[PDB]
Amino acid sequence: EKDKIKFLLVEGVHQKALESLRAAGYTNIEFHKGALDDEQLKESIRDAHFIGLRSRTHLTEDVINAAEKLVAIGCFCIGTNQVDLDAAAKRGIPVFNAPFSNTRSVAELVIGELLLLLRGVPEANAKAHRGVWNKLAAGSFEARGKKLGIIGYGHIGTQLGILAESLGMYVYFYDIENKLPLGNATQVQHLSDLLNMSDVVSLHVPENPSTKNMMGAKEISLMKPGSLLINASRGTVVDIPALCDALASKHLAGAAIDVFPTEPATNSDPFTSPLCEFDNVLLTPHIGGSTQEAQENIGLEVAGKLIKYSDNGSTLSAVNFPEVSLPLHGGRRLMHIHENRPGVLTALNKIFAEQGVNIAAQYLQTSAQMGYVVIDIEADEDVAEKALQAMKAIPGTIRARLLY
Amino acid sequence: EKDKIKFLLVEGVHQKALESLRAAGYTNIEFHKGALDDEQLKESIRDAHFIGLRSRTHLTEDVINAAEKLVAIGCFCIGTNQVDLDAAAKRGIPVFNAPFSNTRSVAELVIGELLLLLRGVPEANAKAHRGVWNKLAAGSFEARGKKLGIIGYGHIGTQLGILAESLGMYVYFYDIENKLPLGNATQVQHLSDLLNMSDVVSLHVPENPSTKNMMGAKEISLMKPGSLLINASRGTVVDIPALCDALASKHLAGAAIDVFPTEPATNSDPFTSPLCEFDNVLLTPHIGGSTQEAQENIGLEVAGKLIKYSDNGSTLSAVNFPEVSLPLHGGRRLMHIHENRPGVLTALNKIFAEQGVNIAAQYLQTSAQMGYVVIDIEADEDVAEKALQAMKAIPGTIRARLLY
Amino acid sequence: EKDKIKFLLVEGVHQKALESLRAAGYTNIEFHKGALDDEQLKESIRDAHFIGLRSRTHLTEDVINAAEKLVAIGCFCIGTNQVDLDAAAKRGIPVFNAPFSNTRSVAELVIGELLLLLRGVPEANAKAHRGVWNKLAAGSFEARGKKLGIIGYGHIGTQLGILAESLGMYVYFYDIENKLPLGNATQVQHLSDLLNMSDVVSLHVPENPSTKNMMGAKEISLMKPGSLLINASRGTVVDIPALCDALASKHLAGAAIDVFPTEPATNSDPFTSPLCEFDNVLLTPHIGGSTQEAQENIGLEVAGKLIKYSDNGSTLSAVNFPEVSLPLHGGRRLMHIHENRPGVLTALNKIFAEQGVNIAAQYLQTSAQMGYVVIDIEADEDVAEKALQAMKAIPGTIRARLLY
Amino acid sequence: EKDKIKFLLVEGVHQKALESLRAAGYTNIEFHKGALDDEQLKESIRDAHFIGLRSRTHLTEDVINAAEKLVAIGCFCIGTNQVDLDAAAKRGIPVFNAPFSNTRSVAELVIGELLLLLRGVPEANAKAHRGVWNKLAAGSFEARGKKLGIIGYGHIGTQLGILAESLGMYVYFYDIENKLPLGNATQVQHLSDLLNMSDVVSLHVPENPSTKNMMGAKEISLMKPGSLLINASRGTVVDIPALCDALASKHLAGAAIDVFPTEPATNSDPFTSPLCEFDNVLLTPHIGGSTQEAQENIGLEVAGKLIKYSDNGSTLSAVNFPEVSLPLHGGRRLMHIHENRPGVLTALNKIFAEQGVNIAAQYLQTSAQMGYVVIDIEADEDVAEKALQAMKAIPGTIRARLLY
Ligand SMILES: NC(=O)c1ccc[n+]([C@@H]2O[C@H](COP(=O)([O-])OP(=O)(O)OC[C@H]3O[C@@H](n4cnc5c(N)ncnc54)[C@H](O)[C@@H]3O)[C@@H](O)[C@H]2O)c1
Ligand SMILES: NC(=O)c1ccc[n+]([C@@H]2O[C@H](COP(=O)([O-])OP(=O)(O)OC[C@H]3O[C@@H](n4cnc5c(N)ncnc54)[C@H](O)[C@@H]3O)[C@@H](O)[C@H]2O)c1
Ligand SMILES: NC(=O)c1ccc[n+]([C@@H]2O[C@H](COP(=O)([O-])OP(=O)(O)OC[C@H]3O[C@@H](n4cnc5c(N)ncnc54)[C@H](O)[C@@H]3O)[C@@H](O)[C@H]2O)c1
Ligand SMILES: NC(=O)c1ccc[n+]([C@@H]2O[C@H](COP(=O)([O-])OP(=O)(O)OC[C@H]3O[C@@H](n4cnc5c(N)ncnc54)[C@H](O)[C@@H]3O)[C@@H](O)[C@H]2O)c1
Repeated sequence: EKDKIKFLLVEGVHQKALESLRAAGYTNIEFHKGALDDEQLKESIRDAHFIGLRSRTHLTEDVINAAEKLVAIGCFCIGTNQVDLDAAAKRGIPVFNAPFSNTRSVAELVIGELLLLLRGVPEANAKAHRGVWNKLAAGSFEARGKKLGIIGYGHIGTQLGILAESLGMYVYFYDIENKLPLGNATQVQHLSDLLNMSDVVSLHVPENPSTKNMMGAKEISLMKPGSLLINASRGTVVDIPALCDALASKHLAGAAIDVFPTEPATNSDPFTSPLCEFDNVLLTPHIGGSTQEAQENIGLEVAGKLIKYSDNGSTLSAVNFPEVSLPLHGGRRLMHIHENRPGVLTALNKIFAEQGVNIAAQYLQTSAQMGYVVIDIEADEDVAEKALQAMKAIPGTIRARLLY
Repeated sequence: EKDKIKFLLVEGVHQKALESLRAAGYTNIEFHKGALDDEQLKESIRDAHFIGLRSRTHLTEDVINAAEKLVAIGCFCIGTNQVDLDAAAKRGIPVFNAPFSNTRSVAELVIGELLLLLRGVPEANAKAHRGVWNKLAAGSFEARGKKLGIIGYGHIGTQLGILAESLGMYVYFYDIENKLPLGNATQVQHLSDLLNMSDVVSLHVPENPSTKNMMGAKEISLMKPGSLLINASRGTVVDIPALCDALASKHLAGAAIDVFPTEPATNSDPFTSPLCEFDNVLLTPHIGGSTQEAQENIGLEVAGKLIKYSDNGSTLSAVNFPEVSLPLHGGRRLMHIHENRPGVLTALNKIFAEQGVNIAAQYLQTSAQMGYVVIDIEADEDVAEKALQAMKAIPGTIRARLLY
Repeated sequence: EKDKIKFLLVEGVHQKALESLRAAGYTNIEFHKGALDDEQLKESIRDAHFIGLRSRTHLTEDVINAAEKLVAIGCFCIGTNQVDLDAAAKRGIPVFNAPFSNTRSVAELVIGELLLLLRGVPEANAKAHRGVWNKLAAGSFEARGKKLGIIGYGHIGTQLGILAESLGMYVYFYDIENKLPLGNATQVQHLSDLLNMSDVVSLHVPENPSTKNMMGAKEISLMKPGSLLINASRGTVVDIPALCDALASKHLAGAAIDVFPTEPATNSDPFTSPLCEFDNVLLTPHIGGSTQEAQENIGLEVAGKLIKYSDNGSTLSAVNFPEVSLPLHGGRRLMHIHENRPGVLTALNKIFAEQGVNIAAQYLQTSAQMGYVVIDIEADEDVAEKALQAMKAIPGTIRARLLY
Repeated sequence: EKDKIKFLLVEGVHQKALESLRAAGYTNIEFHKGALDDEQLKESIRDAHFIGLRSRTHLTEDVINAAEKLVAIGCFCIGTNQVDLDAAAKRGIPVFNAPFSNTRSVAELVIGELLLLLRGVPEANAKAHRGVWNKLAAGSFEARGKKLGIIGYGHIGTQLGILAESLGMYVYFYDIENKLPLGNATQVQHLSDLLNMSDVVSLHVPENPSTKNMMGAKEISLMKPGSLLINASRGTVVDIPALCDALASKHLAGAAIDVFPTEPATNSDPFTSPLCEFDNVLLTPHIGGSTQEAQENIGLEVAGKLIKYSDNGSTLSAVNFPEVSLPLHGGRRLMHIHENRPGVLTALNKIFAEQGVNIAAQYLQTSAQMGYVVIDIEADEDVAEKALQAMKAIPGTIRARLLY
């Protein structure tokens, strides 16, 4: 609602987001197919109420300190570190993102790559292009009947497991946590067991200390001879050098790598990797999530999070903020962001008590140094307007707002 | 089961065939991982009873006539034009093959190929291997929800369709013979409709003057712009120079070709084609049938056809012989190939009648000008052997054999 | 987890509930395989904190008022009318139940019942047990290809339909609320269409003045002659005298009834009905929900709802209480039931403010005239206990409790 | 074809058979909804060419000796001993039947019965009718998750296994021969293993010496406590007395028996069995195959066998005759039934040889004392007529005919 509230979408955000916003009434949108030049980024953001960015723009302290009307930040991507999170929190600005927004894509990528990798297609094709005809049946196999090994049975591991069974494979998995096997997937106790019996292994694990170079010389040496390895999760999980030695020594028949340890910051930067020596290797520029339909639902999701926040104070899934949401029912909803310390809430509640106003529902969640609270009151437009002015005066206040 | 019934196997027939011959008590096996030149082929095939060959060996009337102990020919492939059928039938030598022995392989290939072509993976991998990062995710799409146009709803079309459906795609087919759609397939009335409607077009039609250059420059046009073309049928179906123009003009996003008009005689031959210049085009050396599983099955199929003929004159799936098979029950089995003229059978039966030998079963099937008959008689080895001799001396007798 | 927090369980609640209470450190359990009469119920429920009851125990205001230590009520069934909801809410006592805990059971029952009814098995078994052989196979039919008319496409309808589809039947449904058909289900516009079209008619609609005597003598008529009727919903939906006329007139081939208008108070009571005379009618004692698996799950569900409230005041699925739940993180949790009048919350918060006690989280949800709030405070047992005392002395305080 | 050829359908043969016949041109049909009185049976059969019966009429020697124009006998049922098989063979009359003609029915019966048996429905219903209300959950279970045990994995065992998996069960099986498990059925090595782990056991074994009282005291005592046994195969496989003791001692929760050791010869005869004392037992009058759709395809099948025989000499599946069939192609087909002895065939072939006629194809199969042979000749209507007259004169001839 309100044609007065400005939204600044940047970096070629999907059209579906612009439609969502507009359906909500938010029609003051400033679009930009690319990242803005620092000088105009500030010129655009200062008067902006909401900023929708991707991953190229870096919203740092003095940039955030440049936007005086900023209410919320929407990250149209999973990555969320191109922004001063706590500098935003400190100003009462929640950051939203789209985490599990592109799983079908990553799974479609892996199924496809394993089919052809198992067929020697990347090499035969590399050669065909170079003028050599290399027709061999020698070590080509059908996917049907093979055992897939998933490490990290989360959002993607599941999908891949489902699709794979359609192609006639036997999926097994390994997770640090016990999971509920979908379809006929079979959880394996020790990694070694997995590694020992899997024809093609795929990693769908998160980035953190325990997964750092998870797959190294030892683990790879455990994989049955002639197996394939597909890494489309995080570029820090596989020991590349160790991976080159197995490839070089024919321990592995081939592999697919979509994420590397250090990736070029732009398409204008040169890619470089030992993996370039191998024809039996599919090197991809960190895509897999990069599909038109993914961008499509990423847009819908995060424009949605921004809308809900705008309309009813919901901070669920917020990256740098305490999480609250309240089942809307009844007129008059206000919100308060403040310093987490004694007596703030009491003074907040007093305003209504002393006005004989009834509080219908109230939710308060607190972080380290800040507290957020959504309040519902059985009152009229005027009384609401009143209490608001008062709310703002409570020592500790950072932000207060009347949602409806 | 015989110690001196020589088996000549060339062109590296799968180990499972070798294995099954021995199981049938057939030991004398002269194996050859590769092809054998005419001069050498002759010395080998001379005292050979059976020969298993593939797409490269050429059994010309000359060679067939040089084969003295040649009883049956076995083609471990779906193609059979490499041997002079007529020059073989005339000598009472039937030829067997593996009719539809590798459909799942071509099906798996195309599924995997389209998935990656839709995603721009062939071109990305090309540049990445040349130190080029290319994250242009604009043209990347997901298979789910797309339309697969299958031209030729045959053994492979119906298979490709089923898998395509599992990935969430929509299948439409155009066939010359109105057929029963399996799954949610929809038969299209015209090529124009399908071409103008499909996202991915795959050909699976037979080779013949009707399909020669089917996909001409006009058909390529009728295709939805930005679409993909995949051809894993026969090299004569697509007009390649037209194909190349379409690619350079961007009317098509990519393609995957496995069968070419002119193909290399062997792997040591130079492969040349204009398609080599396009990175967004998957070129493969007529594989897609070349799969261990398919080879194993072909090996198991054709060898079994050889035994069954050797042990009990069954010529069921023969492509040049009359098809006869008789239930194996009772002692003494003989067979007789001969010219299809009146009187030969009466004179054959008479041999036993005047000897007061009771005939238990008899099956005679006749070719255009040939006749094949197999008889079960209630007698013993002596009468049998003696009766064999007589049969060989009948007007128009091409062959006679004591199966047991 | 407490040694003297008495749990009163009656009417034979499944062993899995007993098992889960103990797991939650709850030992004091007074179990009863059967029901307890009012006089005896009172002596037991007096010093009891929690009570788990089923369809037979009647918690009337009188009993509720006799319950002194009663903190929460748990209905191990889908029905909840056996307890005075209002007399419970007024005392800050919420009631839980198992909303949709046995749909697969009713689904399995009807599948099995129709299969046999279609085949004349109920009548045949009747006569056979009376020394009568009855091979009249004329009216026997196969389920495959038949039409199943589902009146009430709800939780059970959608389940019954899925199974029906697996047997090869055709499903059609008539609902009051236009809904999304799962599987190949077809929504019918009118009852007349469905009734006149279906082979087997099954009811799965809720009880209310709208469904009372739905299947009147007229509807029974609109049914295809020779059809079958199956009712495993509620006893008021079908006009039984009409039903009986239809059966005797042969307009209907058979029926299966599980729920009756008037049902026996207990198993020692006489069951009477006109349907008893028909052999082609399957009569069952309101079973179809009575399945070990369903009982196990209900036992596991409701007990868990009791723990969660006991250990952390969550009242999520309560049917009489405001629904509040707060993420369990941090020390000191209290809760407070009270009248929904202005000022009570401010006075509650003040207690901590003036004490310089920092409130970490707070959720207040309000009922029509009641209010429930649960608070997390950063203090210790002393302040907590001392703070509890104060809260109990607030104007309109119904209850207060120190959860941890 | 030929309105001159008479068909006598008896015992209420399905209308679908009458349609089939008529579509073939055979329009001379004498129908009878019931078994004929011996006197008129002979009056009807004497001039009849084909007889279609079920299982009530007994075609004995003097009855067969009464039909002078009888060509073939069609048994519209699986049972085939109400006919003098070898007395028919001796006269050159083949007998056909419909063996695997009613499997879906038997499977639908078993699924249905096991669902309800597992629920205690047969008893609860038996009681409901007698006026007692016995609502218990005590030992009622859902089919979902249970293990089914099939003994005899043939035509029915397979179907049942498939349907059962749809209901969510785990099917295991035991066969005297190694079979190929459909879906996810699991073959078990020893009966004991099966018996030990199966909740409900179903027998789909054939009648013969090794299956006589197959399931006795020992086998039953091996079944896990509280299991169910369903026998819908042959009444000689289960030791009834032993079955009564397990039921009586609660070793088994219930059972379903459709076939007994001695069954009443007509519905007017009293059924008597110890199994009548148990409510937890479903007694059925040997139905399961007795469904309208079964009768429907039985009719289509056997009227089809009679037609093919009539039209082209095919005796495949013939019960009392040597089996022959010849791929029709080319005009002029004749047939010959004779004494199996030397020189008959030679003399048969001479007729054509001496007339300069070419024999296109010939199939001869022989039994103990008789031989059947189908012949194809490249000749004209007249020459055919000629040879026929001659064929009839060959000593040993029993029957000869010109098919077309
Ligand atoms: N290549 C791409 O463009 C791309 C796109 C999207 C996501 N991803 C990556 O895929 C990975 C998985 O993504 P998701 O969304 O399915 O995440 P997820 O968090 O849902 O699942 C991760 C799984 O890993 C399991 N786990 C954690 N550590 C493990 C270990 N040490 N050993 C075994 N199991 C382990 C977890 O228990 C969990 O089930 C993430 O790293 C994500 O960044 C890559
Ligand atoms: N690339 C490989 O290694 C490889 C392997 C196996 C088979 N093949 C090819 O696969 C092709 C199809 O094989 P299959 O066994 O599925 O074929 P098939 O012979 O079973 O069916 C082919 C279908 O094409 C249809 N058709 C014929 N002419 C057509 C036309 N002009 N337009 C549209 N439809 C037409 C036919 O009606 C038939 O339904 C074969 O012709 C062969 O070229 C190639
Ligand atoms: N026999 C048993 O032991 C037993 C066990 C469980 C539930 N029940 C019964 O099952 C019934 C259905 O249960 P459920 O959970 O599937 O129901 P539900 O409440 O999930 O859905 C019932 C459906 O009936 C539809 N409807 C309402 N009035 C209708 C009308 N007048 N005409 C047509 N459709 C109408 C509603 O729109 C709804 O879709 C319950 O009402 C209850 O009576 C009985
Ligand atoms: N109740 C009815 O009205 C009715 C109707 C039709 C058929 N039947 C009966 O069902 C039975 C099976 O019928 P089908 O048509 O599936 O037959 P089938 O012959 O196809 O299968 C029988 C199976 O039993 C297996 N087998 C044989 N002896 C066995 C043993 N000793 N132990 C383990 N396995 C054994 C066989 O190998 C075979 O797979 C037959 O007796 C048939 O008469 C009953």
